[PDB]
Amino acid sequence: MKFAFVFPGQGSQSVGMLNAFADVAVVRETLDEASDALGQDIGKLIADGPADELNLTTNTQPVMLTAAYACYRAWQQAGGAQPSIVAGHSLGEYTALVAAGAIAFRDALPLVRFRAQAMQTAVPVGVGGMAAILGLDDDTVRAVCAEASATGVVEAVNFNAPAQVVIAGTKAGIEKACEIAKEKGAKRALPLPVSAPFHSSLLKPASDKLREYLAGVDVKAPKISVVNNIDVAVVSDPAAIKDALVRQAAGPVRWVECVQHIAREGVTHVIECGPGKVLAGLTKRIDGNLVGASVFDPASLDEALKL
Repeated sequence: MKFAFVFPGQGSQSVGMLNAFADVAVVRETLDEASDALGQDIGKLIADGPADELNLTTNTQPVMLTAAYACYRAWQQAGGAQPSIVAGHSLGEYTALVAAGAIAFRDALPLVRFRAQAMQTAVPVGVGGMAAILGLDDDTVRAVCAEASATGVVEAVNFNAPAQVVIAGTKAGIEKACEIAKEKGAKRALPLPVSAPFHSSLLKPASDKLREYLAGVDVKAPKISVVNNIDVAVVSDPAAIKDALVRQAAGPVRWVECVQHIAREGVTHVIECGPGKVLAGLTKRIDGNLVGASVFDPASLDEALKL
């Protein structure tokens, strides 16, 4: 049977999340490689935090790439087969590209640090943010945003599961969209503790910086199919992969569609590779015939080896 690996992004991290892998030689070597690339002790940052350091986005993005990739390398060290198709959620798309051999891990490290810096400084402080809307289908959330937009730009920017949508834009747009969403019967419509309007058109300046940065990155044709967040496309051309990463930052993460794409390829097993269990839960919601597992410690890895 064919399987997919999906890789998590920001928001899946926690202090101590790799403790259970502390004595797996490849996890140690991956944390060493990350520290060498970034100039700080990534192992201890993850193990000890504090959470306020671990949650700075300039740390969170390389931390989540490292932790999830560590988990991929442990899967291999254990003799796990290559998945037939991969994807990842926002930052996680980078990890997927690394697993697929498109971007060397050593290159991916300063790339995602830079991406974090770019995305955090694209718009002036306090201009915008993000919110989570629960209970409304995608087209209703789009209608909510189109209506709210008279008060400021606001867009539906993460399609995560049925009835689970994140929006992003101006502070005013986000507030009005929550209010409208509630009126239309949303189970929940609440601002997220995020300081920048990620995956909105307001983030175009981040895309522009990413384009300049990726110009100098050696991207290779993947050895595993990667389905991208922005277009739900599987592309092999290095230039196209780069462009999908550029547009990704200021465009919608079509996560539901990526999972459905994977399913239409005849994959029935979808394994979340990395900590936090976020993607595991979304797979269940997107398509209950899919069979989930997760690799985040040695025990879960062995159960995933079975599936």
